[PDB]
Amino acid sequence: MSKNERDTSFNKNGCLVFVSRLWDLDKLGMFHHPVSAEELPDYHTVIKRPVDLSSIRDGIEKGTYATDVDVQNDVARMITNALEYNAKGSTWYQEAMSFRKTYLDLARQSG
Repeated sequence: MSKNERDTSFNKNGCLVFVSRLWDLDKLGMFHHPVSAEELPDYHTVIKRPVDLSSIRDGIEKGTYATDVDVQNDVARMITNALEYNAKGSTWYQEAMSFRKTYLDLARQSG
């Protein structure tokens, strides 16, 4: 269980803030899967870099990251992509954009 508050390699804080904020943004709740091409024919353009639960869970578990810097950058990119795809105008758009203001902060300021 766990490893350490900080070993200059694994930033558990980033994962907690990421999943925590992600759950809030995704009103549907428990949302963590790649978009279907059938509905997103331009997924390659909108989300050049898709995100999946198995891919993310496997990445952190394996240690794909390198440090607080790598984790921070990854999270930032994920947020940008999500916003680019969720960019509509409804309440979800504002909520996502508003949370994004603290999404990166929580995944960088704590570390």
